[PDB]
Amino acid sequence: PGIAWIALLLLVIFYVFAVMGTKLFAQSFPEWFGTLGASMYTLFQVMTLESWSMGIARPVIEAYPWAWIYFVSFILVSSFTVLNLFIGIIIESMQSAHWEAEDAKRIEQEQRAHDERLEMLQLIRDLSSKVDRLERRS
Amino acid sequence: PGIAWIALLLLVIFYVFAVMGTKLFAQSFPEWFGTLGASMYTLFQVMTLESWSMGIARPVIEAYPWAWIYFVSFILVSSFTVLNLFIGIIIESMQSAHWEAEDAKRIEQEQRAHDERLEMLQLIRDLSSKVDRLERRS
Amino acid sequence: PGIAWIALLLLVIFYVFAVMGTKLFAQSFPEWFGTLGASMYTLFQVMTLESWSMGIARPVIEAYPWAWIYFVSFILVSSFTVLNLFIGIIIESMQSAHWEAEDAKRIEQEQRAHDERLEMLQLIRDLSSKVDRLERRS
Amino acid sequence: PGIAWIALLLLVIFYVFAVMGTKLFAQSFPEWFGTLGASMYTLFQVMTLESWSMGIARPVIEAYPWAWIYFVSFILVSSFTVLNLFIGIIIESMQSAHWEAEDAKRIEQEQRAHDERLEMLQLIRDLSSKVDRLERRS
Ligand SMILES: [Ca+2]
Ligand SMILES: [Ca+2]
Ligand SMILES: [Ca+2]
Ligand SMILES: [Ca+2]
Ligand SMILES: [Ca+2]
Ligand SMILES: [Ca+2]
Ligand SMILES: [Ca+2]
Repeated sequence: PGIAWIALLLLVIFYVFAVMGTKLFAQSFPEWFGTLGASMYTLFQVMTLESWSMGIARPVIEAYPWAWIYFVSFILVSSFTVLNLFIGIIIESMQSAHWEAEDAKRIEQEQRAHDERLEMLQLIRDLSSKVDRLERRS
Repeated sequence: PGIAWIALLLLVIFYVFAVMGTKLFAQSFPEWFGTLGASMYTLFQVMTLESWSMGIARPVIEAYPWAWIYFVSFILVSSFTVLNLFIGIIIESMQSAHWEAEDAKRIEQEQRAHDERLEMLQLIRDLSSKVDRLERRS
Repeated sequence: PGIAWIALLLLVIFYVFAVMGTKLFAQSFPEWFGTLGASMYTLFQVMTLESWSMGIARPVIEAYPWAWIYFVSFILVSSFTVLNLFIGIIIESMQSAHWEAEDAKRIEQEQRAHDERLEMLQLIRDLSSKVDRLERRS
Repeated sequence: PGIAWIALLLLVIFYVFAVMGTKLFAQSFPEWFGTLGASMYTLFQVMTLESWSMGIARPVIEAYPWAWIYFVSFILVSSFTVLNLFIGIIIESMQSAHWEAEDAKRIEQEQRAHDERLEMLQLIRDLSSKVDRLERRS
C-alpha cells in the first residue's frame, strides 16, 4: 500500500482525461488537443489553473459547449486528489517526524512500569505470605 | 452535523452569489452572467482565480464600478470557507488516523493500572488488617 | 489578543504598500494605482496572483524597472504573512479541537493518582510504624 | 539546519534553473531570459503559476519544443520543494507550539512517579527486613 498510490490514481486520471480530450478536441483545437502529448501538457497547464477557462475551456466550450463539464470535472477531480495527496503528506510527515517516535517512547515508558508495579506486587505478596505465615504461627 | 456541512454552506454561498451576479450583470455581461448557469461557471472560474480580475471583475467594474465589492467579497468568503473546509480534513484526518487510535490505546493503558494500583492497594489493607491484628494479639 | 494580530499586521502591510504604490505608479498606471482604494484592489489582485506580473508588474516595470522589488517583496511578504496566518489556524485548530480537551483529560488522569500512589504511600508508612513497634514489642 | 535548509535547496534550484534558461533562451526570448535577473524574475513568476505557460512556456516551446521539460520540471521540482518546505512549517510549528511542551510535561509527570514508586519500594523492603527479623524471633 501507500501515498504514492494516489499518484498512480492521479497519473491515471491525468491519462484518462488526456485521451478523452484528444478524442473530442484534437478535431478542432489541434494545438491544445491535437495529440495525446499536447493534452498532457494542456491538462497540466489546466490543472495548474493557468488561463484555464479564458485560455482553453472558454474557446473550447465555444465549440463544444458541453465541454465545460469536461473541464470543470477534470479540475474538481484532479486538484481534489491532490488535496487527498497533499494531505497524505501532511499526515505521513506529521505522524512520522513526532508521532511515530513518541508513539513508541510512551509505548516503552508505560510497559517500563507494569514492570515496576508487577515486581512491587510480587514483593507485597512475599510480605503477605510472611505475615499470614505468622497468624499461622502466633 | 459534519464537515460535508461546509460543502453545503459553500454550495449555497455559490448559488447565492450566482443569482446575485445574474440578476446584476446578466444585463451587460451576458456572456458571463447571462444565465444562472453562466454565472455558476464564471464564479467557479473566479473561485479558481483564473483571469478572475483582469478577465471578469475589472471589465464588470468598469461598467459597474462597485462590483469590486461583489467580486472581492465572493472571493474572500468562498475561498475562506474552503480554508475552513481544507482544514476540516487535515483535522478530521490528522486526529482520526494517529489521534483516534491512541486516544483509546492510552485511554486503555491508563485505566489498566487503576486496575493494578487499586488491587495492590487492597493487598496492603489486607496486610494492614493482618498486622494490626497482631499488636492487638501481642 | 490573538491570530487576528497578523490579520492586523497583514492589514498593515496591505495599507503601507497600497500607499507606497499610489505615490509611485498613480502617475503612469493610474487605473491600478490612481487612488488609494484602487491600489487596495490592485494589490488584492496582486496578492491573489491573478495576471499579477504579466498584467501589472511587467508593465509597471516596463516603466519603473526597480518596481520589481516592490511587487516581489509585496508578494513574498503578503503571501508569507498568510502562510503564517493560514497555519495560525491549523495550529489553533488541531490543538483546540483535540489537543485542548485531552491536554486536560490527562493532566487530570495524571493528578488522579499522585492521589492514589500518595495515599497508598501513607498506608505503607502506617504499616512501617505498627511493624517497627513490634521489633520493639517482641 | 532544517526548514531554512530547504530554503537553501530551493534557492539552489531557483539559481540552477535561472542560468540554464539564460544560457538557453537568452537568445530568442530575451524579455524573460535575456539576463540572469530576468530569468530569476520570469522564474519567480513561473513558479507562482502566473501566465507561466500561455504567457511564457507555450511561446518558449514555440521556439524549442523540448523546452516543455524545462518548465514542467521546474514547476514540479520547485512547487514540490515548497510542499516540502510549507509542510516543514506545519510540522516544526504543530508539534512545537503544543508538542515540545507536552512531550516534556509528560517526560516529567512520568519521572515524578518512578520517584513515588522507587521510594515506596524501599519502604516495602525495609518493611520486609523488619518482618523477616520476626520469623527469626517468634
Ligand atoms: Ca492571462
Ligand atoms: Ca468570450
Ligand atoms: Ca498527542
Ligand atoms: Ca477604470
Ligand atoms: Ca519591455
Ligand atoms: Ca508566436
Ligand atoms: Ca502514567
